[PDB]
Amino acid sequence: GSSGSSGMVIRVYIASSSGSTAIKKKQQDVLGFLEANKIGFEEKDIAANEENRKWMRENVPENSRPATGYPLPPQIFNESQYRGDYDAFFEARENNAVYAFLGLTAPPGSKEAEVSGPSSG
Repeated sequence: GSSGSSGMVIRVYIASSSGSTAIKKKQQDVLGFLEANKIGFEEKDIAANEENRKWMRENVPENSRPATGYPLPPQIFNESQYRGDYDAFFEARENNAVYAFLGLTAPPGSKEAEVSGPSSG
């Protein structure tokens, strides 16, 4: 086990074929971000592809699972493991620790690397 190539793929399970604008937005909020941040993520649709949704559902942690009706998108997933939803995404964002919440790396000089200030989760 050893190599020198970029990895850690960020797979997100969205529902392209969704209806609730909020969702669409949220999803687009998680995607747009990874896009604006030029992050190496993957767009996984749950609407069409069931396995993705199902599998994902079987992956999603209970502590993360809602009351009932499977976890709603967006849904961030590290390759296969689960990270969090738009909620966990935003939170990790405000805390400028998204990359960490995605198991990614932060750039040297950014606020993610700087991390210097009082009152911090």
